[PDB]
Amino acid sequence: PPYHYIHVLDQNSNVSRVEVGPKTYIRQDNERVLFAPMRMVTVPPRHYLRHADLEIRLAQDPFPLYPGEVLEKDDGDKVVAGDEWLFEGPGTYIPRKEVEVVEIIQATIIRQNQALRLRARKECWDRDGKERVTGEEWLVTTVGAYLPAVFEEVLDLVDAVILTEKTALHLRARRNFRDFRGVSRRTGEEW
Amino acid sequence: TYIPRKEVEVVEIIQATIIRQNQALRLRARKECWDRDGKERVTGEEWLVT
Amino acid sequence: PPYHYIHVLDQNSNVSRVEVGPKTYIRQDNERVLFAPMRMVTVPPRHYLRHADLEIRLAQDPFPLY
Repeated sequence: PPYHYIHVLDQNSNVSRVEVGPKTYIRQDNERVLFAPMRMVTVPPRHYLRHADLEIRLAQDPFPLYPGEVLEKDDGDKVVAGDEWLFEGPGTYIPRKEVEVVEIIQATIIRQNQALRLRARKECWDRDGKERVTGEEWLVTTVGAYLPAVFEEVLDLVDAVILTEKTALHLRARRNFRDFRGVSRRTGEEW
Repeated sequence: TYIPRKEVEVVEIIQATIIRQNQALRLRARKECWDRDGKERVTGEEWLVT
Repeated sequence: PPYHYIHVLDQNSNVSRVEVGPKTYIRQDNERVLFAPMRMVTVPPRHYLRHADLEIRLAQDPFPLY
């Protein structure tokens, strides 16, 4: 069982300690008790100088709050502080002192006659493995739910213009490129 | 009879849907899965069972 | 039969225990009794540190809450 604990301060030496309480305590006349018998910290399975820094305790056996400790809340490679990265699909996240859960990212559903418009929030590389400078925009065509990389700002879904033998689509080039059939387009060209 | 456990949640009760011969039932993949015929279905894809 | 139980605390050693009650209990003067005699748990057939975790018990012979 967990029982309780008490804090005992030596009025002579000023040293403070914790006494766990399945036992019955009898204090010396120089000792003072700072706290009445109170319960241990008891983290249930999968719940959601040691305190100069920060510590997160997971499913431990019942433990007392030692003097100088506080209940502040009810890697394979060298991650540099300020770096950002994306966590895996729905599951349980194990927290750390160095890592911040900045936001929760909802994947966007893309159907067959759609594409998703993305923008590089800072210089990055796309999922195809190509460079994207700041403010550059591009389209992703893979069907299903698309999960954007940390630096890919999602804008909107672009649906395909369905052609018929009674219609054609009139386009202008915003910049130079090679088009959907590989034809080289100059800026302000129309077809 | 379902016999309970500490690890497992009974989230919901699922009613089966009746399909007659000149009908089919329309389904959507709520996340990526495989159908009962054994074929992949990406998120938001829809199909018919007969 | 199930009878009942009582909870007995030693005021000296601070240990608490359970006494199941077809017996008459006569307490030693260091002991206190926390509860009047109350029924076992009695799960009927096919109804539908042991509690730091969680446990669900099926169709047991009558048992006290330790």
